[PDB]
Amino acid sequence: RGIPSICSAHPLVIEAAMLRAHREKAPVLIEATCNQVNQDGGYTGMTPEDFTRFVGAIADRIEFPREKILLGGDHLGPNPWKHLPADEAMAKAEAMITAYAKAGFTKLHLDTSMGCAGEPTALPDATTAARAARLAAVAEDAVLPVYIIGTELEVTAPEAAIETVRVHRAAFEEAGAAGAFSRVVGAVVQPGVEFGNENVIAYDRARAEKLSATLGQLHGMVFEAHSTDYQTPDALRELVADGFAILKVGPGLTFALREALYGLDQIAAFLFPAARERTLAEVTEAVMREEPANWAKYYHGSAEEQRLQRHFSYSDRIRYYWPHPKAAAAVDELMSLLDGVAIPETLISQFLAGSYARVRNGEVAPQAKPLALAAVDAVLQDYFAAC
Repeated sequence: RGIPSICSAHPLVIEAAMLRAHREKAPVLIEATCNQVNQDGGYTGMTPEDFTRFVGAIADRIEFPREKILLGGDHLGPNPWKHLPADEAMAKAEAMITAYAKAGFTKLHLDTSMGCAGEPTALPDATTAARAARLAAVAEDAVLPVYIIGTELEVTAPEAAIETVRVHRAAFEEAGAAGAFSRVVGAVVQPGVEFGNENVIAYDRARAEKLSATLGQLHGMVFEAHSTDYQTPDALRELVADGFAILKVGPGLTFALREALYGLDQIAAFLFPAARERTLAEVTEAVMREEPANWAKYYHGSAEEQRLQRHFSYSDRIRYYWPHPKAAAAVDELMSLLDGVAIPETLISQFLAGSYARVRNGEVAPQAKPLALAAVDAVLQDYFAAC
């Protein structure tokens, strides 16, 4: 066994993640990031409490037990306030860690490695660790939790993996956090998986053996791996076997959701060309073009290269726009225009080819929301298969 980590904010991805877990029949790990959700609202307007009830609302809609929902916190620390001076940056890391803890979150990733201006971008290991430890000890005071430590063509040097845990260990005792340190169940390490706009680098089992073996010196500890997105089911299975046992996927999950919605967009534009002022893709493009902040740093080059990538790239920045009012309303126009409508298999074969076999076998209903979950679930299947 290992556990799949779902860091998506998207209601349908969560619903879909839950539905698969129910099959499986085991629990579902859902994660949020420092930036995404904190006392101040993050960029979503969601405090850790907001998130906790948001996810609960979904569970109910589909009779899924809260008992089985596991809530993570990803990259917790000074990051969302790193433009500020360190003592203040860490102050907010502190208020935030409590809000999580007091909100049920039971996986806590403590990433304190970034400089707070102005300090060198990557902090020296003792400082990194002494700050990780402070947050550990504020966590405990406010309260069950487990902890993950560490940060992310690169692969992690096996030496540094152990050193990180040496130095955190020391700093946790100096702290008198030692009791939390025993509940540190993993570290973030770069096992050698990247993905670009239009290409994936697969997990090389050879290149990460020296890293994988370090896991013998680390007792009661596995590796968390980030950016397993788009990896082949095979790669996914090897990662788990070799002890990268916590697999974070996010972008891959909303990437697939997008394809389904865009398929559904084209089915709707064909069946019902009249019923729509504008296309879901037309609106998505317009909104992205109007409010570039969330894609601007990611897609570069000619205007035509930027267009392709606004919709198609594996970085999947489009995922930050699913909440923009003009875009959430286009989705609902499209979802509701296909409500009750039994899509013909033949359109499904053209436009949502990945649900075709499943539609033939009776597994998936040929209706738009089931076809959207069906897309998500295809990614999700591979993660649980590796677990």
